[PDB]
Amino acid sequence: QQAGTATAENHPPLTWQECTAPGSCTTQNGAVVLDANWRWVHDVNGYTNCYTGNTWDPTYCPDDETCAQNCALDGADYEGTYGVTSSGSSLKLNFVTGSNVGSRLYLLQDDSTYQIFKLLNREFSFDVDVSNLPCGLNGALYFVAMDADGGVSKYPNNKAGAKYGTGYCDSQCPRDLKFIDGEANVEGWQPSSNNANTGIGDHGSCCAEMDVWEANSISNAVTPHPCDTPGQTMCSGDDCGGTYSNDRYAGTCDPDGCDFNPYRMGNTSFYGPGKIIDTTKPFTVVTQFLTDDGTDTGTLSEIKRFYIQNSNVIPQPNSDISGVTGNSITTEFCTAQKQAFGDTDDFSQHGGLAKMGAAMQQGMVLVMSLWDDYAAQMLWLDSDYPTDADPTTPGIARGTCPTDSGVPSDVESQSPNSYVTYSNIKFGPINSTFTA
Ligand SMILES: *[C@@H]1O[C@H](CO)[C@@H](O[C@@H]2O[C@H](CO)[C@@H](O[C@@H]3O[C@H](CO)[C@@H](O)[C@H](O[C@H]4O[C@H](CO)[C@@H](O)[C@H](O)[C@@H]4O)[C@@H]3O)[C@H](O)[C@H]2NC(C)=O)[C@H](O)[C@H]1NC(C)=O
Ligand SMILES: OC[C@H]1O[C@@H](O[C@H]2[C@H](O)[C@@H](O)[C@H](O[C@H]3[C@H](O)[C@@H](O)[C@H](O[C@H]4[C@H](O)[C@@H](O)[C@H](O)O[C@@H]4CO)O[C@@H]3CO)O[C@@H]2CO)[C@H](O)[C@@H](O)[C@@H]1O
Ligand SMILES: OC[C@H]1O[C@@H](O[C@H]2[C@H](O)[C@@H](O)[C@H](O)O[C@@H]2CO)[C@H](O)[C@@H](O)[C@@H]1O
Ligand SMILES: *[C@@H]1O[C@H](CO)[C@@H](O)[C@H](O)[C@H]1NC(C)=O
Repeated sequence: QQAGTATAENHPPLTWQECTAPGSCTTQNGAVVLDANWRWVHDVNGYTNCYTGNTWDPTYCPDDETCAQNCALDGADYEGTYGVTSSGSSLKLNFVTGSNVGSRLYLLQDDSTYQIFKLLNREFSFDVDVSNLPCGLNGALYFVAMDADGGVSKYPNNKAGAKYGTGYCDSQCPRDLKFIDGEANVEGWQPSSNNANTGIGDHGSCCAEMDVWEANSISNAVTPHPCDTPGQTMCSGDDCGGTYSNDRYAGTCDPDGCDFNPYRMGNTSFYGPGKIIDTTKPFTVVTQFLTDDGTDTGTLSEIKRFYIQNSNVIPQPNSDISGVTGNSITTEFCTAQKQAFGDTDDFSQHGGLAKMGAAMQQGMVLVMSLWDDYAAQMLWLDSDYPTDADPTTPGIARGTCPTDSGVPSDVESQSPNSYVTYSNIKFGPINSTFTA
């Protein structure tokens, strides 16, 4: 894709902190950029549509390569069009703004380069307000093994780059992306039946994904997802697997992950409105990526979680599922959880924590997003899922929401002023971001 010129692009600023020891942090002057898929795709010369609703123009985009040459990703009016604002260390993502639904943003090191985090033997903390996230919405904060430059050095027909939010990948090998690896996704494009703005193409973009935070006011989950190749790679067709393919398990990434949602793990009183972590008020989320030998070059061995609210430091609750022990993600926990829930162990098939850790070693990009779910209504996060199962069977119940909740047309109509706000990001050695 070309770099658009119809609407100017300016990246909202966002500060964050690097800590060297508890109480000893310094400020980084970051910025964020909107993902390419949200942008108008304009023909470079006449400023007309290359993509309208969910179909491509056949003159500008007769094939994938020609389309990338003829078409540009426009700049973004962050607040007015996308409902994205920032102030200091805080980033607020609104749900519905006009016809736009949510957003996906990446943290930048500079105007052409995503910030790379090396998570092994490190800790990441942030504050969040999920109080205005009802059933069916997901405010996600997570890491993916994207290329720092958004693909530009590998793919000459990507002239837009990280400056315009190119290069996304995740463990679903997403096929909804309009541009992957310097090519449009027009050959094989199939418009969505249920989303006026989207479709699925032949190309998908795979990479490992560390889902630090997927949450609303009802439930949250923390979930690593390994891939056979840790970093960004193209897939084609149904061999992509993931949520956009016929068989989610047909590809090279684990679409399910090894998840810890305290409600799903048998403690319904821990997280939610008025609960031990009270989602009606902001709180801090700390996540630690421990290695087997406690050094930077060890193998990822354990992912730990603490919350802080009203200055009280509260560890993740223990699993209360028979057969599944502890409050952290480890190989033993993941093996046991899949067995207890009767879920396929795709996590192990794609290399588990060893492959997750290999991705971490390559470096990962911070993503902040707000979305609703045109495949499964977020029921996997906050309801009983699958919806035909007995909700008393271990693994089925994930939150309080009814199984008819989360339909996009319902939540977009009923909760347009919902939002998520992320703030006070801190990153450093273990124990450096909070009072351990
Ligand atoms: C859902 O998860 C939450 C969070 O883990 C869990 O709440 C915890 O419950 C335990 C047990 O009631 C609490 O621990 C007790 O807390 C009191 C007050 O701080 C202490 O006095 C107790 O100390 C005695 O027992 C300890 C062993 O447990 C001994 O080591 C100690 O020497 C004392 O004899 C004990 O620590 C804990 O504080 C809460 N945590 C929070 C944040 O509320 C809850 O029980 C889970 N729910 C279900 C249904 O499983
Ligand atoms: O097409 C130009 C048009 O764009 C409008 O914005 C649309 C995009 O067109 C559309 O591709 C985008 O689709 C979203 C989808 O709604 C989300 O459900 C999905 O969410 C992701 C999430 O971001 C990740 O964090 C999570 O891990 O996975 C889920 C599921 O994939 O993301 C896709 C994009 O990849 O939706 C946009 C918003 O409505 C603009 O509104 C308009 O101005 C433009 O003209
Ligand atoms: O595809 C929806 C959703 O699935 C999540 O994995 C589920 C899985 O689909 C289900 O079979 C299993 O029982 O539970 C896991 C964990 O909820 C995956 O983690 C999500 O990313 C994906 O969005
Ligand atoms: C972090 O602090 C915890 C709690 O005091 C302690 O158990 C742990 O050893 C600390 N980790 C390191 C690497 O110092």
